[PDB]
Amino acid sequence: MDIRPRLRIGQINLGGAEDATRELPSIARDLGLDIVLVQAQYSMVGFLAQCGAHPKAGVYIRNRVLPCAVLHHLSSTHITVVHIGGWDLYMVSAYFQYSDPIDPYLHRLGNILDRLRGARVVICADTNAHSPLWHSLPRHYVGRGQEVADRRAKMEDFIGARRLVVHNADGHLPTFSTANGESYVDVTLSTRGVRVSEWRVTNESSSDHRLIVFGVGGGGSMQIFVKTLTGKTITLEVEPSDTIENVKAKIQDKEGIPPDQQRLIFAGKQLEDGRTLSDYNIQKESTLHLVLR
Repeated sequence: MDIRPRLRIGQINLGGAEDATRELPSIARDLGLDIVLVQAQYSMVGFLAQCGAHPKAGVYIRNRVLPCAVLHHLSSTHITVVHIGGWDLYMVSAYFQYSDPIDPYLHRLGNILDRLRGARVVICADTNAHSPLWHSLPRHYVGRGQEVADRRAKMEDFIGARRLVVHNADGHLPTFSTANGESYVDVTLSTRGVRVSEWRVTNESSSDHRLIVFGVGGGGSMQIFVKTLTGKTITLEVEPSDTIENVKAKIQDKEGIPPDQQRLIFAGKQLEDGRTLSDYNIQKESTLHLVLR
């Protein structure tokens, strides 16, 4: 059913362009993206979750059978909120339009985070704000006028107040490249405890913004590798307290191998179904052997 342990996510401001919006299916297919959080889409396409008459944020779900609930009570033209079922993960696409004050967007986003208190939330925002937190250069955030300073301050204050984590990594391409120059205004945030992996800025999109890509898990504290003797590795998000049986059902879901014909082995000992992973001393990045029987 699937070869990957984690969801792969894209984030992109499309610049209102039909061509950029319409190349997204082919980019998601190419890169194995499950979900793209979009801003400034060409809204007259058929494949975005989006709200309102002239939406400026939305969500593209590449594989439509992925359970995805659009939370209508928390969503609007500029902020789309989805639940990626059926545990505690929510994703937010947000467009803070350059021409508007930022404050009403932050008030909206705070309300959302109040309803989703305790939940795993990822926020993909085109902030049109400049901060060293997301690797903006000094010439972008200092000496650019009071409105730039004020937007920066508000965004940084909000991040601190909500104890959000910025995932943008140092050393990557600017997120926004025009004829005036290159800037860093696209931000990937989460609530505390969300594991965001492999964050990078890419050149796949025809937009002036660059496509951000990253991975997110389903809440698993640890990953383990399950290895067959033909060299295939099934990577698995898992909890120390998950039992051997509720790992075999995991392998069945990924690989359609029936549990009663699965034999797992660690530290040269066959693993009994009834026990937990901790019982066997299986920690992060441990490797199990799967044998068919």
